[PDB]
Amino acid sequence: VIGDLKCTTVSINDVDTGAPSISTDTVDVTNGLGTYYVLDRVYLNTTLLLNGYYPTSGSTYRNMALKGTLLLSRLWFKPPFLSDFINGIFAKVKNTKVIKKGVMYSEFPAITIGSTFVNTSYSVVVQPHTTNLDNKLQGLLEISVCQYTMCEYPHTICHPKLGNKRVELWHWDTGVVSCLYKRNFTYDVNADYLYFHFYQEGGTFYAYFTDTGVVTKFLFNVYLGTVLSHYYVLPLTCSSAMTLEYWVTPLTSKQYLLAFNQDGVIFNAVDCKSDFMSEIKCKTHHH
Ligand SMILES: *[C@@H]1O[C@H](CO)[C@@H](O[C@@H]2O[C@H](CO)[C@@H](O)[C@H](O)[C@H]2NC(C)=O)[C@H](O)[C@H]1NC(C)=O
Ligand SMILES: *[C@@H]1O[C@H](CO)[C@@H](O)[C@H](O)[C@H]1NC(C)=O
Repeated sequence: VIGDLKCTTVSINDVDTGAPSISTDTVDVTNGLGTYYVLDRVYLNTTLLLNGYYPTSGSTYRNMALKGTLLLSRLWFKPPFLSDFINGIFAKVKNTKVIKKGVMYSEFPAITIGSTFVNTSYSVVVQPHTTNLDNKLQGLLEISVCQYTMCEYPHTICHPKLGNKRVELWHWDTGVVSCLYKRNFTYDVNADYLYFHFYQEGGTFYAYFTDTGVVTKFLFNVYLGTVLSHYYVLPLTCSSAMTLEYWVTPLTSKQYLLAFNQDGVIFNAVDCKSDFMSEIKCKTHHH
């Protein structure tokens, strides 16, 4: 279970469907993938050695995405799906596109990051929303940090047009919920992949995002005064069959070599300590 409130009793079983699959491709940071722009700092036509919360080049991704229709397993809401959140995570999220009657729909999983997922604690929720306005799909990423009464089996649903056997049910709060942060961010419904950095430092949670390149940009930060310990990528239920991807690899404090072009755009990155060839590159001066 995620939270400790039973929100549903309909079509819940104890079926084992397998563990999260591992990508055949490892973490590759060469083009800037896995890095983010430095907050309030513009570097132009230069190379920079700096410390941040980065993935490790050569390491693996796990596909944490879960998709069902009606039947949901209790095991989907336990480890290894419910996972540890230490320093942070880097995410490569597939924007699954589905076309029905001339309308393209955008679908990908929501994620929650918290400790106990009980309303005596704050939980981070990053959830997509879509609507069709004048035959053109609009997309929003809703990010909130609230004392949610999270459900035991939290899940989202697809756009109503694609068909649903279940209702959206990931928390249950009929009163006023205390939130430290909440707002909507736009996302490109036509993007192939969305990239995220989520990390914590000195009691402060940070979020970075992009869907227009491979280098993420600062969205927001919030002071919690506590340490987050777990993350969970929520199942998405839909009557339409589709394949979802939410690739996750951990972040740790690492020294990277970043290359910025004349416009201040990151075009190259080296994970200095990932192997000896990278160590050579970083030892050869550059800041
Ligand atoms: C972000 O945008 C979404 C979608 O417009 C907002 O969610 C709606 O909130 C209203 C008022 O509470 C409800 O009547 C709708 O049912 C909600 N729609 C959906 C799809 O959830 C949300 O309030 C916005 N968040 C913030 C922080 O402004
Ligand atoms: C960029 O920096 C390099 C040194 O690494 C220098 O040769 C070049 O003149 C600079 N270009 C611009 C447009 O400032």
